[PDB]
Formats: sequence, C-alpha cells, structure tokens
Amino acid sequence: QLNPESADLRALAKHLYDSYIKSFPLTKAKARAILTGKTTDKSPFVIYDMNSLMMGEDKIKEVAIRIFQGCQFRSVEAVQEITEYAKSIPGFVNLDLNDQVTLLKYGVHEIIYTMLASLMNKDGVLISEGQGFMTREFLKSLRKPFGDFMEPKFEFAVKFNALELDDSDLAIFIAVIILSGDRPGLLNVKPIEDIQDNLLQALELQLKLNHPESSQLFAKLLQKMTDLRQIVTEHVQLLQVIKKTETDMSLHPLLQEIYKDL
Amino acid sequence: ESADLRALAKHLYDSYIKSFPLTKAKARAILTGDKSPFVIYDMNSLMMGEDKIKFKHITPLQKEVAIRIFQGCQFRSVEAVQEITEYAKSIPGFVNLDLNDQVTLLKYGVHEIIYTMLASLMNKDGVLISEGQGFMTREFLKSLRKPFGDFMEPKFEFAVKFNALELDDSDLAIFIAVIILSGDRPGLLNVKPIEDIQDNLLQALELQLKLNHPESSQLFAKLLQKMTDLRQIVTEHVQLLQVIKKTETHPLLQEIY
Ligand SMILES: NCCc1c[nH]c2ccc(O)cc12
Ligand SMILES: NCCc1c[nH]c2ccc(O)cc12
Ligand SMILES: NCCc1c[nH]c2ccc(O)cc12
Repeated sequence: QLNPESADLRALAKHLYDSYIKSFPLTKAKARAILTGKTTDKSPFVIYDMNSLMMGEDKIKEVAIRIFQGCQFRSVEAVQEITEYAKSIPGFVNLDLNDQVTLLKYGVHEIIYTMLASLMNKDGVLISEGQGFMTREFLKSLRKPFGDFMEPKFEFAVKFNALELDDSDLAIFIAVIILSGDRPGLLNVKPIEDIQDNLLQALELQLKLNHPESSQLFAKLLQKMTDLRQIVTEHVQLLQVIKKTETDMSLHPLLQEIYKDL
Repeated sequence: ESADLRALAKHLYDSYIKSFPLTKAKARAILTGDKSPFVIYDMNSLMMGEDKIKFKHITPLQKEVAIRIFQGCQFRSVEAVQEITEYAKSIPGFVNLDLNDQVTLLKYGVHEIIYTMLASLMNKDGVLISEGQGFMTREFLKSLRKPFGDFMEPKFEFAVKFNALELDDSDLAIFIAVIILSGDRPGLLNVKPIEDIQDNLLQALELQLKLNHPESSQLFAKLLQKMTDLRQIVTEHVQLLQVIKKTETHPLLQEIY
C-alpha cells in the first residue's frame, strides 16, 4: 500500500486543494451544482439576447464592448486570485522575484481558460459569481470582432470538460502550469523544474487514486496544454485587432503588462 | 500485460530501425566521434559541398543559395514523409483504421515527427545533412538573407531543449507512434480506435521510459509536454511558408511539393 514517498505526495495534494478552495470563490463543484439544477436557490438568470441582457442588471448584481469590458475586468479579478494561489505553492515564493513574475505573466491566462471551463457547458457560461448564465449563441452574435472572442474557449471547454476532472485534480494541475520553466526569460530554470517535477508526481498519483478506471488521464491532461497555448495566442491576436479598430476602448494595465510580448 | 507492452515496444523499435536509415545512435556517433562529415560553414563550403558529397539530388533542377538550400530541405522532407508513412503502417492497428483517417493522421502528423527526428540530427552548433555525409553549420543557416535565415533557428532551439531529455531510438520509436495516433486531428471520422491505440502506445512509452531511464524522474511527463513545443514549431513553420510566397519574383516539380 501507500508508503513514505507517496504519503508526502498526498499531503501535497491536500495542501494545494485546501489553498485552491481558499483562493477561488467559485469552484467547479459549485459551478456544476448551479448548472445541473441541483437546486432551487442556485438557479441563475439567463441572458440569451438584448432583452434579457437589459433585465440582466435588473436581476443580477456599446453592448458588445460593455460585455467585453466586463469580461476584461473579470480576468483581472482572476489574475488576483491566481496570484494569491501561486504564493501557496511550496517553493514558489522562495524563487527569484523576477522569475516569479514571468511565471505569473505567462501562466495566468492558461489558468484562466482552464478554470473558465469549469463554468461552461456547450450552451453557455456562468457569470457574476454564478448568478447569471450567458448563452454561447448570444456571445457569438455580438459583433464582427467581439462575436469571436469566446468560441475558442467553448471549443476547449467541451473537450476539456470531457475529462471530468474535479477541483482537487485542477488544483494540482493549475500548480504544474505555474511552475513550467520553459517560459521566456527565466533567470533560473532548475529550481522551477524541481518543483514542477514534484507537482507532476503529485498530480499523477492524484489522477490514479481519483480516476482509477480512467486510462492514461495523466498523459491526456498534459496534452491539453497545447490547446491552452493556442487559445491564449488567438485571444492576444484578437486584442491587437480590437486595439486598432476600437481606439476609444481602454485595457486594464495589469492585463496590458501581461500581454506585453506574450 | 507488462509483457504485451514490452513486445509492442520491441516491435516498434525493430520497425523504426528498418524505416529510418539514419538513426539517432548513428547520428550521435557521427556528431561526436572516424570519417568526418563534409562541413558547410559558408558559401565556399557549400559550393564545394554540392560537387563533393554530391547531395546533387535537389540541386540538379536546372542559382541563389538561400533558395536552393530551402528547396533542398523540401526534397528531404518529402523523403521523410515516405519513411514516416511506412513506419506508421507497422503500428499495430493503424492499417485497420478507416482509410481517410489514416491519411488524416499522416497529413497532420508528419510535420511534428519530422522536427522530432530532425533533433536527432542536430546539436547546438549544426545539423547533419544528406544521410550524414554532411554537416551544415547553425551560423551559416542564420546568415541567410530574407526570412530564409530564420527557418532553421527555431528548430535548433527546439532540438537543444528536446535533446536534453537524452532519449534513444527505442524511446523515440514509441513517442513517434504516439504522435501519429493523435485523435484530435481535424476531420477524423472514428476517433475511438485511434485513442484506444494511443492509450496503448502511451502505456508502452511509459513503461519503456521507466525501464530505460530509472534515473530520470517524470520523464514521461516532460516528453509529453514537448508535444506542445512541436505544435508551436509547426504552426510557426507554416507561417514562414506563406511569407515565403513573396520571394518568387518546374510546374510539375511544384506539384510534387
Ligand atoms: N480573457 C477574457 C476571457 C474571460 C476570462 N474570464 C471570463 C469570464 C467570463 C467571460 O464571459 C469571459 C472571460
Ligand atoms: N471556476 C474558476 C473561475 C472563478 C473562480 N472564482 C470566481 C468568482 C466569480 C466568477 O465569475 C468566476 C470565478
Ligand atoms: N537533413 C536535415 C534537413 C535539412 C535542412 N536543410 C537542408 C538542406 C539540404 C539538405 O539536403 C537537407 C536539409
């Protein structure tokens, strides 16, 4: 059975999950409870058109740009959460300050789209802490540029959600992503790889124990990292376009600094 | 079980040795230590290299070096494709798949495999060309004009990082098969058998790296992560290709590529 070595890995899995719950208000378990009608109290208001969109603010706490900006500042909130979660990853705060920054700079968006999948199903995405639900079709009819921002996310979410991962799995996977090491401009790579090595090891045991009958889930989850990269890139390229077409629209500095050379 | 896996690994390795002339073991021998390859470090080196080792299979197409070099890479990649295609057919289950899916897997998998194996022929200083009879330097490749100078550079960066895993032919053989059986290629008609085979290949690769590298921790994970680098190198490559269509200003030859 489990021995000294694996015992440490389990403790690490437990630690990360505990921190995950403490850093992210809307977990996948809650998102799913809300989406699957496991309630009467958790049911969200649905926005599927301008009609409902209007009453949206009248139900939950340029429309195309309005929505974009909302989602734009939502990312900023997420960065704040992910950053707080990173600090809890053993060894992360002990790394060179500059590396901590590049790791966050390049890891944040891949994490945002990973977790955003938790709030999606083929028809839409939860919003405003789960009080609302904006349909995929509405978002796709937005307007020439903006109508294309979310489709890639939905595409990924459908595939990713197929893995049926839960919060305890994600917490470790999210940690692995932050501690990459192949990130552009890392001053010290070895210490970072040593940590990711331990996290990868922890994730592997977690998926084994948590998904016994799921053959090679580990390899399958790791490969998803390529889909995330493409999502990030398309998104960035899309911003560049909006930046030129919408000269009056402003971008949050935190997000602006992250996009720099992404 | 664990036996069926070792058998699969051995099978793939044997098949790999028969389909690929220049193996990594050979390539490494040459790159390190009796008959030094002809080195091409500049214009004159190249000039002599053409009538020397006689990799005059590409050049014969009756000027400019950057263009003749790029075109040469093309002639070689086309040979690679046939070699990969042969190898693919040895992968248990591959031929029993829908015919269109087989073509689809090959169509989208050869580029990723080409760069993977290309790493076997490179080091931080250069790449082995024409069956290893040559060695074109990394600096001479950058010194090339227009976007031609930035074509191989990306591959070199990949190679340097990829080679650090110190995989050998028996490891690469399985890895390459895993790449081919990717059930996320667009247009596939029946993803199930494909994923079933890859799952089986992944299990084979995992055990292989466990026995072949008891020393390297989570090697399996690191190799899988490289599949990301490959996709990026491939998409990035396709970009220089479109951009290449602005250096033009045979019809049957163009058809071949
Ligand atoms: N990077 C902007 C995409 C994004 C991140 N988090 C989100 C939440 C809701 C939404 O509609 C969109 C988003
Ligand atoms: N499930 C990860 C996304 C997430 C975490 N906390 C949140 C709070 C509000 C929200 O809309 C979304 C989130
Ligand atoms: N054999 C390494 C592939 C390659 C890159 N550039 C080349 C130029 C000529 C040639 O024969 C081959 C190549």
